[PDB]
Amino acid sequence: ERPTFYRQELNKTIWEVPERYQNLSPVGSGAYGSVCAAFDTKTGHRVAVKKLSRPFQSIIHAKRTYRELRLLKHMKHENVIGLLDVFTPARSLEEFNDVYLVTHLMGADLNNIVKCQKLTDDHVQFLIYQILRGLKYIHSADIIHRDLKPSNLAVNEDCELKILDFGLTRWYRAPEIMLNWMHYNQTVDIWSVGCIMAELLTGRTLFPGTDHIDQLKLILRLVGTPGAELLKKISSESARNYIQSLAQMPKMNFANVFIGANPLAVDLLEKMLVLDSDKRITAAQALAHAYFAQYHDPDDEPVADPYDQSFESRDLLIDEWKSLTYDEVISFVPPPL
Ligand SMILES: C[S@](=O)c1ccc(-c2nc(-c3ccc(F)cc3)c(-c3ccncc3)[nH]2)cc1
Ligand SMILES: [Mg+2]
Ligand SMILES: [Mg+2]
Ligand SMILES: [Mg+2]
Repeated sequence: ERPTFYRQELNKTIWEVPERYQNLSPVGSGAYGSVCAAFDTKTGHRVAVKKLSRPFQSIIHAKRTYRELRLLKHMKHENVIGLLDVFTPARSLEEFNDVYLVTHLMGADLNNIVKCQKLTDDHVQFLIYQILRGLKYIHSADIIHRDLKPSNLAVNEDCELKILDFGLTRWYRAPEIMLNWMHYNQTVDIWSVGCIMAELLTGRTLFPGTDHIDQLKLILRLVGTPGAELLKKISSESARNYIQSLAQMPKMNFANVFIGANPLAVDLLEKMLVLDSDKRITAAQALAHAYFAQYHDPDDEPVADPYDQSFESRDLLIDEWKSLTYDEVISFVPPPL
């Protein structure tokens, strides 16, 4: 059975949602799409409704629409955006051109944290803990975020944190994906967490590059130029030539860079901000670091069910992706409240 939909216009955007969703209010817009806060009369909960922008403009867009829905239908973890609902006003595949996603409303993100701020910076411990707990789950299913930044980490008034916009500026980007030295593994997201943790402790962007060249220069100033064992592993000759053409920079003492920060924080930052992705701490390892002694519980840091990413290698028409997306909308089952 299909519920009753109602139509309204907000910021030059048509919203057509089921009547259970009331008091739609814009909170966000951009390339990623448009988001309204609403009230869900069924649950009694405050929700965020996202309308995808131009979901089927190109094969690239249509495949991205499919990828987002598949990723969001998979995530069942306290520190990762979960789907309460997905719908289209469309009555059949033929007039399917709009997709709406629904999740629990989150008031803020890591750019604007005040309701969490305390003198001892014990809030940093809890926020990074929740990021690592979410990344452990995502990483266990072979999902890498790749673009983690403060604006992608949503925060409640309770200071509960969730990762969103995953599996899909340059300040938080790992050196190896900015260029493509050794390709990349899951630890590209641990680099980003390092940069975020650094920014929460100091109040400044760790590495605010103006371009890719300035960005790499700011990074090598802290971590130092690659050693013998790292140079050996760069398969790109363009990258390897550039690194070696620069003057040698030493690795700095982090204790002096992050002066007066918690020495357990400085030690974790040293394990996260290593050039060589093979020796960078993993999310599972970082959770067991003494910095998180108060929060860490090995029996409450769950892993994900296996995730079928075979679709990623497939080359289909806009209409094939659109039909595959329509099937995922129909087969959706909300979590048992
Ligand atoms: C990449 S840019 O920084 C960016 C920031 C936020 C979002 C963004 N996407 C969502 C969002 C909402 C509903 C969904 F079903 C899925 C995602 C939210 C959201 C969720 C809950 N409460 C408030 C806002 N924020 C997307 C892109
Ligand atoms: Mg890597
Ligand atoms: Mg900093
Ligand atoms: Mg891990």
